Amino acid sequence: MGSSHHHHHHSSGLVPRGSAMGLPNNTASWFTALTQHGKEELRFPRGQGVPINTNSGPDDQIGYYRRATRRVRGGDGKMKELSPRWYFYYLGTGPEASLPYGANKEGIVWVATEGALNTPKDHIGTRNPNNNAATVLQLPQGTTLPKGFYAEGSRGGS
Repeated sequence: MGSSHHHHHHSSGLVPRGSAMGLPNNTASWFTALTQHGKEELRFPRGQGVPINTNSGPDDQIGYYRRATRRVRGGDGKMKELSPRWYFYYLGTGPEASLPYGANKEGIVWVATEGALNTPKDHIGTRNPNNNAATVLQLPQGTTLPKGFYAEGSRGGS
């Protein structure tokens, strides 16, 4: 004490203890999710498949969407059940780029750009409450939605 103060090192608990993280360190969701209400699953039409994106893949605009199902306790003990939606998961090389690139699944919809070249560029998908909101995808002119699907959302008004 007095002069030269060291970090928070009481020197009582040797054990590291990461406050039981088990959650996204600093990544919430730097993007939106296509809410599917129809009777089908996500699967953007031909042409591109994946939104315009921002910088989650220079020459490797590939990836997939993970069907996210959130629940909300409406009223006093009610269940509204948040509108089902799939969150975008950019993919290329710089970032994870570990997956098999097209690992077909049940609640997962894979999609690759018109010929992924594979390039370095990782620095997204981390909407840490302090950095910035989510760029939220924006399908090009076409790339419409399947049977009865609702675009990412894009809340009109930040």
